[PDB]
Amino acid sequence: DLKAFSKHIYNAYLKNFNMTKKKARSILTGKATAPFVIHDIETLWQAEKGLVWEISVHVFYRCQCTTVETVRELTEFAKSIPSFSSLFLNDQVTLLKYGVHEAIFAMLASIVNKDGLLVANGSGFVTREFLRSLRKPFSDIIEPKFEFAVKFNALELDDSDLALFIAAIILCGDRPGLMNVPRVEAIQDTILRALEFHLQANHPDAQYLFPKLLQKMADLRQLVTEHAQMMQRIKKPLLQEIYK
Ligand SMILES: O=C(O)COc1ccc(Sc2cc(C#CCN3CCOCC3)nc(C#Cc3ccc(C(F)(F)F)cc3)c2)c2c1CCC2
Repeated sequence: DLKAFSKHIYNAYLKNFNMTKKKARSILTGKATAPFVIHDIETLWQAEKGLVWEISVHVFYRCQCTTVETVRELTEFAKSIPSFSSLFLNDQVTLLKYGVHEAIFAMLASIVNKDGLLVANGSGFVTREFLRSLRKPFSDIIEPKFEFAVKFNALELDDSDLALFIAAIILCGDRPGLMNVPRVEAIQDTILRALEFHLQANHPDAQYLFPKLLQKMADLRQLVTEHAQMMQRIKKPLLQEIYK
């Protein structure tokens, strides 16, 4: 039942995202190739030009590129939950369009540690203090994501926890302009029932983790709100996914 539902969604995750958290930690701690460090202008330039052969404006462009693949991954992850696919086009568009941002940040925690973040599907590691050395308000906008992720990562979540968690962020009954509110509220309810089951089996002694995770969702929301607001003060394939 609920053990098997957790597992079904764990599969669509593994099948739809290339950088699992396991893969991430594997590289950061170096199992068996070591990421190219970017700590300054020289190394950033090498990572763009070649290792052998404005600056605020380039780090930020690179943050936006990542997103293109991430959204594609989410849309598929999403569409691979059968309940999601049984929803009407208008509902599916609304759910991805409001969810993706929270999810994109929830997942970012996977590739982030105290010292920096993995880049170029795993082959580069840009350092936190290089990122802090950028002019405002560009560094104003990257820091609150590092702060969220370090907090987030302290919760010891693993891919199978994350899979449900992302399912919960997308399938969310509060999104503005949903047509079938009660249907979305029912599915989440299930995704939530099972998240809770999962956590209390897979984190037997972390006893306030679920209500902690719920706070993280509220927290993520606020983090997007502010991200939208900060971006304002700065620049001043298939049918459905071409829409989100
Ligand atoms: O355009 C905007 O919205 C503003 O810029 C952003 C746009 C998007 C983001 S999120 C993000 C996500 C991800 C990711 C990922 C991978 N995952 C998806 C699959 O599962 C595992 C995790 N990476 C980044 C980034 C970055 C980055 C930062 C710096 C550089 C540099 F090294 F300078 F070139 C290169 C890349 C940002 C962020 C920012 C600033 C803060 C974080």
